[PDB]
Amino acid sequence: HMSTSRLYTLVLVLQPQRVLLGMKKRGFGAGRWNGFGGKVQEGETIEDGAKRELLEESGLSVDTLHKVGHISFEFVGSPELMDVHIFSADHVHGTPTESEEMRPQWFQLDQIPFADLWPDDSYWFPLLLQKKKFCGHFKFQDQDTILSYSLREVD
Amino acid sequence: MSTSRLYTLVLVLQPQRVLLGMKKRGFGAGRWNGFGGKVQEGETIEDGAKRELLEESGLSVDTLHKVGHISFEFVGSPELMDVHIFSADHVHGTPTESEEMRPQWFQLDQIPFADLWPDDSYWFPLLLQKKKFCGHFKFQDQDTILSYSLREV
Ligand SMILES: Nc1nc(NC2CC2)cc(-c2cccc(Cl)c2Cl)n1
Ligand SMILES: Nc1nc(NC2CC2)cc(-c2cccc(Cl)c2Cl)n1
Repeated sequence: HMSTSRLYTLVLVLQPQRVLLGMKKRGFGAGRWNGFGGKVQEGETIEDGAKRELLEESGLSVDTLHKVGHISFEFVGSPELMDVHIFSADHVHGTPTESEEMRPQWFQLDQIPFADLWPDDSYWFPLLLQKKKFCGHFKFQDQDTILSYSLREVD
Repeated sequence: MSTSRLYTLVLVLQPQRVLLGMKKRGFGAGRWNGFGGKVQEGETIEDGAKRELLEESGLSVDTLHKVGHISFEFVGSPELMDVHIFSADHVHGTPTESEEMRPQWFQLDQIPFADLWPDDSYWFPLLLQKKKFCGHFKFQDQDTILSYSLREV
């Protein structure tokens, strides 16, 4: 009997010359920059989950999200398949605001600090920045080392 | 670091039947499947899919519809198999047995799932309902799935 896939959301506010990231202040991935998101709850849609996490973590509200990717992840030593649903936003309401969990900061699109993002980001950001959609899977040894991956555009 | 190896799979899916091939040798011998194989350097995925369909079944098509993307791994290897799945409806020629595949039509309510790869039981319903999908399956061995993700795109 099977180990369950667990669902997560990730939102990247991607405007014409900049992307909003947040420095994670505690918990899983603390000390790296990332988009906003977290676990999708039982009883909520993925997109409602994404909007909720963007609001709680950054203080931003959105009318529209655009779904851009689906990437699953696994780590050696864990039975859990992490199933991450990735969205973009452009127009937003509110001002980026520091939360308990995240400190938002804008980055120019040619000045993304990839050394301080999850390692996978370096592989799929190019598709994200080109407004493409994609599916993939990454197998990690640990927080720093990818063992293998699959990634391709969907169209 | 491994990158995944690319494969194609083509299901000739008509209103009340689907064409499968019994694999005669190699990896998956003795199971029914669609037609396909390794995508080669220097050909597109879709051209690879047409190529394998022709080589294995003698059928040629004009149009393939992209249906799904599924990655696969087996416990105890970093190798990832990356399968791009396509449908076809109209085909030219006569399904003929090759060295690799024995083609047969199945009515859609009579697909022999026990003799397909185990994952097919999970994604065939999406295929049948014309839904596009992405997924990943981790296999303990050729009969046993440990873990999977599968979602409409
Ligand atoms: N960019 C990126 N890459 C990731 N790579 C996976 C090896 C961890 C995971 C995540 C992510 C997304 C949503 C929620 C959570 Cl907790 C995380 Cl960690 N983000
Ligand atoms: N239906 C299905 N399911 C699969 N499940 C993976 C555990 C093996 C693999 C395949 C497949 C597709 C193209 C080429 C080859 Cl060699 C194979 Cl084996 N097909």
